[PDB]
Amino acid sequence: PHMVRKQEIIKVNQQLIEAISNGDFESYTKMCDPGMTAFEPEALGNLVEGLDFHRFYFENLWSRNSKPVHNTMLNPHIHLMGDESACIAYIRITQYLDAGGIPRTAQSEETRVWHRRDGKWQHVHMHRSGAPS
Amino acid sequence: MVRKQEIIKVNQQLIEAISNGDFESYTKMCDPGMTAFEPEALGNLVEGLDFHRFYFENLWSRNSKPVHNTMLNPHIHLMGDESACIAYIRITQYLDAGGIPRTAQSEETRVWHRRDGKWQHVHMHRSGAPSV
Amino acid sequence: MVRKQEIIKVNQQLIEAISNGDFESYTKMCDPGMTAFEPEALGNLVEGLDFHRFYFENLWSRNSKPVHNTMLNPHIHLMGDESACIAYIRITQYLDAGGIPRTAQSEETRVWHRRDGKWQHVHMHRSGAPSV
Amino acid sequence: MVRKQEIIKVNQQLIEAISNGDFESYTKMCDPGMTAFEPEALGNLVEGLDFHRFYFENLWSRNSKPVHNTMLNPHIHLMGDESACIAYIRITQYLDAGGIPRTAQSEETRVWHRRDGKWQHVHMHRSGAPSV
Amino acid sequence: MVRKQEIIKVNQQLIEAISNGDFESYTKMCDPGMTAFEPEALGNLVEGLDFHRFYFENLWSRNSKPVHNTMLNPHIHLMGDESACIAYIRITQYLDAGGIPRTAQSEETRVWHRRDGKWQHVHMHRSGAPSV
Amino acid sequence: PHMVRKQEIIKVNQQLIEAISNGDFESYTKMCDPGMTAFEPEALGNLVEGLDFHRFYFENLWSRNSKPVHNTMLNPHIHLMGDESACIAYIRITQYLDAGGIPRTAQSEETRVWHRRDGKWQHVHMHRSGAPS
Amino acid sequence: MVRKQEIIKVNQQLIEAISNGDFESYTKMCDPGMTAFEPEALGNLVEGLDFHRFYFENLWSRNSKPVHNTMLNPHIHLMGDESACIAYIRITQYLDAGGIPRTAQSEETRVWHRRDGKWQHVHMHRSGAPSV
Amino acid sequence: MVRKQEIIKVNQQLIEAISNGDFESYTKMCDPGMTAFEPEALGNLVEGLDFHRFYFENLWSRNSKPVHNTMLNPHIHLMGDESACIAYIRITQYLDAGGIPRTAQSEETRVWHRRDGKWQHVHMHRSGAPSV
Amino acid sequence: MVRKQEIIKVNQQLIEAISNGDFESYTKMCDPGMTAFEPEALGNLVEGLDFHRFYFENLWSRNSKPVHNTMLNPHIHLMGDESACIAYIRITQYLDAGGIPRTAQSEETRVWHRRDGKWQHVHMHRSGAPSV
Amino acid sequence: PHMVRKQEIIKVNQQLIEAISNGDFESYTKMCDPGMTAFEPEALGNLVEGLDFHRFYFENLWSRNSKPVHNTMLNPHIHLMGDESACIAYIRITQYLDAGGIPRTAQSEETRVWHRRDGKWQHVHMHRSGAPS
Amino acid sequence: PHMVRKQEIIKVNQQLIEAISNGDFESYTKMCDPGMTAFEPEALGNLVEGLDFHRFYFENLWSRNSKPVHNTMLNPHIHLMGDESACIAYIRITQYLDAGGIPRTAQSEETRVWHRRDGKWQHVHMHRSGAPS
Amino acid sequence: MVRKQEIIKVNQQLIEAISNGDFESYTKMCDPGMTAFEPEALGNLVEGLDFHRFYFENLWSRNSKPVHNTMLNPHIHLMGDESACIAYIRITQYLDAGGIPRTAQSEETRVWHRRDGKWQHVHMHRSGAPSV
Amino acid sequence: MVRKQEIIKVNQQLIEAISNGDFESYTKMCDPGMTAFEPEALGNLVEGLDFHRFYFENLWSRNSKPVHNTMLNPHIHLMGDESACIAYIRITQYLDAGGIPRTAQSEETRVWHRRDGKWQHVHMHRSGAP
Amino acid sequence: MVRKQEIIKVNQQLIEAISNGDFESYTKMCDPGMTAFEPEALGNLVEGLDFHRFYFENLWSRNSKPVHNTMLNPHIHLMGDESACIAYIRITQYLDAGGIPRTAQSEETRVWHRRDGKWQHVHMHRSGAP
Ligand SMILES: O=C(O)Cc1cn2nc(-c3ccc(Cl)cc3)ccc2n1
Ligand SMILES: O=C(O)Cc1cn2nc(-c3ccc(Cl)cc3)ccc2n1
Ligand SMILES: O=C(O)Cc1cn2nc(-c3ccc(Cl)cc3)ccc2n1
Ligand SMILES: O=C(O)Cc1cn2nc(-c3ccc(Cl)cc3)ccc2n1
Repeated sequence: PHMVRKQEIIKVNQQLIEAISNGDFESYTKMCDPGMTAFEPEALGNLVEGLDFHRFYFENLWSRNSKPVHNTMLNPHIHLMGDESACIAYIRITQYLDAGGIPRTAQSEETRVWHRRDGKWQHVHMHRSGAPS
Repeated sequence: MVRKQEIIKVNQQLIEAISNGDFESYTKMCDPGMTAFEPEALGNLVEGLDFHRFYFENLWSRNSKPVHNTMLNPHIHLMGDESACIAYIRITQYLDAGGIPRTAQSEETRVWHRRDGKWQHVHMHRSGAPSV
Repeated sequence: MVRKQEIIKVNQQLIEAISNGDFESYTKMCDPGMTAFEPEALGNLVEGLDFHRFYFENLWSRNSKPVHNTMLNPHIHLMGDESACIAYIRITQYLDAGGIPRTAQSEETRVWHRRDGKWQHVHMHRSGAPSV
Repeated sequence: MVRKQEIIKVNQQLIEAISNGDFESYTKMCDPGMTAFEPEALGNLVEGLDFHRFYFENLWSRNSKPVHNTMLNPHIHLMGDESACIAYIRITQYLDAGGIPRTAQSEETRVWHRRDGKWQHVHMHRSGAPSV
Repeated sequence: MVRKQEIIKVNQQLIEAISNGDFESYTKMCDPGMTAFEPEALGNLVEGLDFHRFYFENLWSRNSKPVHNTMLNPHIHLMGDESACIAYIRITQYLDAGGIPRTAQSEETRVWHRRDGKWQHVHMHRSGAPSV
Repeated sequence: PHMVRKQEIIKVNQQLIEAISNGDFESYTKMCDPGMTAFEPEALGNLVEGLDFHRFYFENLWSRNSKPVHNTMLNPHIHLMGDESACIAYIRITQYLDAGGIPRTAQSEETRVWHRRDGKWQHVHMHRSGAPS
Repeated sequence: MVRKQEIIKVNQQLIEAISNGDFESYTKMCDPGMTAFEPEALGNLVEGLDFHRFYFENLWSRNSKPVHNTMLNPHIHLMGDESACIAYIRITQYLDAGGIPRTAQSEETRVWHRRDGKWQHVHMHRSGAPSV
Repeated sequence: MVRKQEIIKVNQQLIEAISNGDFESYTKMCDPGMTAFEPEALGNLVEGLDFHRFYFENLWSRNSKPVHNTMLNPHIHLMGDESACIAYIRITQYLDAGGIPRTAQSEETRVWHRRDGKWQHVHMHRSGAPSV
Repeated sequence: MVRKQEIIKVNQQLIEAISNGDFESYTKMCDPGMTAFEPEALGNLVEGLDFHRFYFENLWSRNSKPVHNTMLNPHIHLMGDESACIAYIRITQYLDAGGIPRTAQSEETRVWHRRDGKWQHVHMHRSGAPSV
Repeated sequence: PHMVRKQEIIKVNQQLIEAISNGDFESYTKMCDPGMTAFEPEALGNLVEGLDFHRFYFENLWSRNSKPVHNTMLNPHIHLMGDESACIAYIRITQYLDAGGIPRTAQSEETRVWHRRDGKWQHVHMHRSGAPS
Repeated sequence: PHMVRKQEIIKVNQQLIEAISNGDFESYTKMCDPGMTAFEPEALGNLVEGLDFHRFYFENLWSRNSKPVHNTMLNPHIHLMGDESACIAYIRITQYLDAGGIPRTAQSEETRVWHRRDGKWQHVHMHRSGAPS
Repeated sequence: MVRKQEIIKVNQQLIEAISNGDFESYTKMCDPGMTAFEPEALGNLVEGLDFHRFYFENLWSRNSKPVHNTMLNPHIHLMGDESACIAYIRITQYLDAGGIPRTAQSEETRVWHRRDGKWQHVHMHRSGAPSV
Repeated sequence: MVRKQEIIKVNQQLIEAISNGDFESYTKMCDPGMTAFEPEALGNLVEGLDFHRFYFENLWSRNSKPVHNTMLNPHIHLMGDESACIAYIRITQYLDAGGIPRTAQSEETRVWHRRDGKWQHVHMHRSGAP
Repeated sequence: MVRKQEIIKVNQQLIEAISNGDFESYTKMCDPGMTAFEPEALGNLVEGLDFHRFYFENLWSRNSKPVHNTMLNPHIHLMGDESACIAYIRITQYLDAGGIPRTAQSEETRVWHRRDGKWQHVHMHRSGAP
């Protein structure tokens, strides 16, 4: 019952990335535990509370973005720890266009930890290295 | 949480095993299929036990130099009673080629899974300083 | 300890006044003879609220710019009942000329003294990035 | 303000203990739970005696080097009768490997607590040039 | 080999499909699970049909600029009657933002598999110029 | 019968990499078709005949190397085209020590095409991008 | 050596055809299977008329620019009565976007074949400054 | 065509003489008045074997160094029966001062003329990397 | 001593005269034969009142931008009843062309002589920031 | 006697420079007020106590140096303030030999303030800008 | 009459520079032998035919320019070779205004060889080094 | 004309005299009042024989290293019976400190006058490579 | 001596003429065959007033921006009663393109010769920046 | 004039003394109160022979390496019969640390005064490189 339960983790994580790409902070907040933590390049090597720090990027950038972007989770690896917690790690490739309209690509590595709280998977901790995008 | 104190101590034993170069103690604490993101892996996800064998066999074993690792303000997410996630800034004091004390910072995420009363290391993510 | 929860509260009230440009609340919480080490002072110790008043009086009209400040892991040393000391990493999110968000880090030490049942800011030391 | 002259002297003994490398006198004068912001800690707050014990034990290639430390215009805030806060510019004169005289500047804040009958160092903040 | 002439012509139809931006003609010629190494993929192996859809939809379709692709001295390895491997230097003439003709070189390996009389593109490897 | 026949390709390709690492040009020549072709950084963007061009590196470098090196083929992908030809693609991570003895890592991407000639798999074409190592 | 003066003239008509952008006269004077080494081809040998047709058709923003080409000390090797090889330094005087006069140097080898009653250009090699 | 296989043979014999330092075989295959464009000539056309003799006479004692030269995709233009023209990419593998192998690329055009039933080298043009 | 504060105040009046651009009040406070070392004088000793007039008449008089000057830890040497020497770090807060608050440091020695009944500025030496 | 006093300041200042050039710290201390202050490039923009800070330079550089040096005071200007106070300002040109033994030149600007205490002139404050001695 | 001849070369050379400064190519051609040669910075180290190569500069730069220019011949040295030949060498200082209208100075070194053909002096070869006109 | 070859040869004898360092033969061929423009003269016109003596006596005389000089496409202007002007590109092949063959280009104008019965060098102008 | 202050006087009149751009007053004080070493001449000795008139006619005369010149500690060598040589550091305060005051230093040697009853400037040497 | 060639003669003797490092001959030809502008003085006017004696005593006297100095097109201003001013480009050929010949250019103004029956060097101005 793992191959399908892994597909459950892949689904909820891909929906989270879709919310980030579109700038939908409301769905982002629902899917994230209020006390989620984050390591990311924008945090300058510090561990921050995930939902307060990221609201600045949603409210001033990602809600305003209208440019075409394509995100690819390359060969995701999923660790199941029982039935109420999961860890997913993957290379995130982002395709976009610059100001000049010429195509560019950025890579980052993302770890995201999920916890089933009241039958809903909640994002509890993330670690991103690589490109800030 | 008294449970949080438990995760901190087992993570320090993993780090102390790394500092001493004890690859046997390291392997016991790790799930055989553990995965790793780290600067030495150049942005790839590696199998932690195959990739790290090069560093035990060629770097940390002789311990010809004093090394000190510090966990700064570790944050622990408990997912039930069988799973934990610990994140912290890792400060490493070491001696360079000249024998001068230096400091390096990295950020580490480590995920643990309790199987039959024993915590097993399942995934790690380190960013920051390339060398370790 | 709420005795320590008292120091963080008065310290965060000071930080909020800085972001909004509230010089009146700043002056109430600061002893008139407070001293400061900070990057803007070019390695010198500056006394009283005179050095800081310049930034309040000349950067308050740009409050159109959205900024968000984050305190991180405050550590408090208590020396008796009329004295304390708080240290923390200060994270500031802001927008540059191009409208793109950036982040800045600084380290802040702030010393407090109980005068008339009223905490007064007596000395500060900031290193890192200048206040954006 | 004779108690300020007491702080000036006890602080100079701490600096000379650092200059000479006398770690056991360093430990005498420092509270075991002191915290530190310093350039070597890369913008993090460290636990004082664990982090600093590494520099004392490994900086043996410098004892045969003359250094002179100066505290410039120290400013002392007295908080009651059992706590004191001293801030000063630290100028260090030394010789390099090439034998040529050099000067380095740093800014230091140090907080002291009168414990029992002796003053104890509880927190430090140094910005500027690294002590190593 | 008259067989070698067959591989060259089908590879040019794939390239001509890319030059025109015809994503439907491209997909017909490609195995659904084709893999790709290319500069835009930043050193990763991607699924060619998901990753390339961004380039068809945003770059090569409008054909507002004349483009010319050349296969220079293609070398074909025939592995029986069902498999072929073709390698060649790919020269692309294009117009820059200023409308000036420019030239870019890349090296391409493309592997083909004949299923039911139809050649299907199974794997490609491009190195050299990042943009295409 | 593919999961095991893929393991056949993985074996012969890993033996080829072992021959390159040790500098054994004789086993390298046996496993390579005499007319193999190569795209590699050292060839400066040209397609070269594989066995003549690489003998310079075996005879002057890789036969003389005694330093510890570790090669990892990360998540290899194998395309089977019938029963007499295969294509394998993988990220190649190389761990080594420099002159100073401090650890380093290099990444390259490798495509290698194999052809079963007289029941023996023969290396017919390679394409490497990334680091020259 | 009057046939050398014939080569000098037919070669100058080829250059002026390039200078004026007259591609159809270019095609008249060139053998359909000519090969070329030139800076724009990035060190590759290209098939002559397919590669060059792109520069004629897209360099329309320059016809309203005066240029003067000079062949310096041309050396002509006659190989029988139906083939000739001419080598020369090519100096090009032109005006930039800013209107300031410039000079560019290249070295050109061009091989000619008397086909029927007219000389045909079969191979060229240019090193130095790119024609565009 | 063996008529073309004749040109490549005499051309590769010339290239072998250069690597070994065989000036005698070089002189036999070259017309005494041959001309050359090459990087070592700094953009000038140099006549006869005088310019090249300097490299043979002064770089023959270092033949201890191992070098391997590779020709790539020669293209031959025939103009009648007494004239030909061959172009190819020349790849040179060598060792630098540190003993590490390097590779260099150049592009070479060589023109041949049949004098007395004997192919004579009449003109060459090399661009790219200077002969190592 | 009150003589020190008298020197401190007359020196502050001079600096305020400079900040506002009041050359008439500046001249009143300066001996007609005052001398000056300063960055603007390029290492030469100038007559202070002739050299500084150019700065009052073309820069400082028209300045309507807010400026704040700080005199850090002034040290005063009293020589008798009619002579004083004051030395201090001079911190100047200002707004740049972009309206951003900036800080500049200079070190100033100023020598004063009470002739008759009024303190007169006789010599200055400034190192550090080029002011203007 | 205003010209007598200036010739006296000129002489006492020349004696101070002589003691510095030879490295005679004992004569240096005699001529300096115990509380003299100094602005100098070596002090990194801070005002130091002249006799404590300079002891390091006498004890480790100037006293042991026997290399040829020539110092040139250029256009000294003297302000007399009453009868017990003087200040002298001048450009100091220093000729010296570097490690290679080649002559070099350095310029500094020096202000020195003197105070007649008892029957002796005492150096009370100095300001040097330019090249670090 | 060796001094007469040098005054004659000095004058005929001054007429050549006048024609160049004004952009009068018709007077330029009259004074120059049809086969004159030139070494100049604009020729990129090659020997050109002076009258064909320079026509581009008269027709597109010098003839239309009316900016203030002042040319200064410095210490001209004249070698007389017989009665029909002369060579003059001199430093040429050129004062001009740039795009911003600020005066600038350029130096070049000029050798010019003259040949008395018929009753007229003809300019047969020039060599200029230094600043590209 | 044979007068051209006469000038060509006397000029080649001068250059060979320079290469070998024979100042006595150099002086024989030069008019005592010869003038020179050259890179070594830093844009000044010098007396050729006094200025060049320093190079013969300290560099060129002691040279035992192989050098080859090439006179490319010399152009000779004949002025009557006793005057000539020769212009040419001068290519110098030499070995550097490392023993590596190198090439330098300069452009030379040399003016010759047949006084009595011997050609005399009266003026030279060299641009390009600083020789030495 | 009275002669030395006379030299300082005529030299400041020359400098004032340069600052104001008065070429007519410049020509009166300078010998027609005066020579000059100066940065603008690129290391050459230039003879006469033509080289300097280019700067008067295209910059210095039309300049309305305020300039202040300072002659620092002039040294005067008197060679009899008909010739003198004055050397001094010249500090020039000016406004740049942005209108901000700037300072430049040069070193000037100027040689004067009393022909008839008028001092005439015969040679100058300036080092520093154009 | 005979006077101008006399000035060229004594000036070359001064230059030869500098090249050879003969400070004694240098002192004889120079007025004890001579002044100098030169790159080594960092833009200052230096008075007397002490500044130059540092270079004689530590370099120029002990120099055995061959040096050749060239005075290019000297211009001489005669100011009566007791004073002269000579200006010229000075080209110096020398050997560097590696022993390779090199060339440096400077511009020199030198003022001479005939006191009694001896020409004395009273002021010099050199621009270029130290
Ligand atoms: O942290 C401190 O206690 C010193 C301090 C306060 N500030 N406040 C500002 C600031 C205040 C108000 C506005 Cl609107 C904009 C900027 C800048 C620097 C600074 N240093
Ligand atoms: O805290 C300070 O006041 C700064 C500081 C810098 N340093 N630098 C040294 C030092 C550095 C390199 C060598 Cl080779 C020898 C000595 C010693 C003390 C010190 N303190
Ligand atoms: O083959 C040659 O002789 C070199 C060469 C360089 N160029 N450069 C130009 C050119 C470049 C930029 C602009 Cl904006 C205008 C004109 C034209 C011809 C040419 N030939
Ligand atoms: O390719 C050509 O026809 C011209 C040419 C020949 N050479 N030969 C050498 C060379 C010959 C012999 C030895 Cl041992 C070492 C080096 C170098 C440059 C070059 N250009």
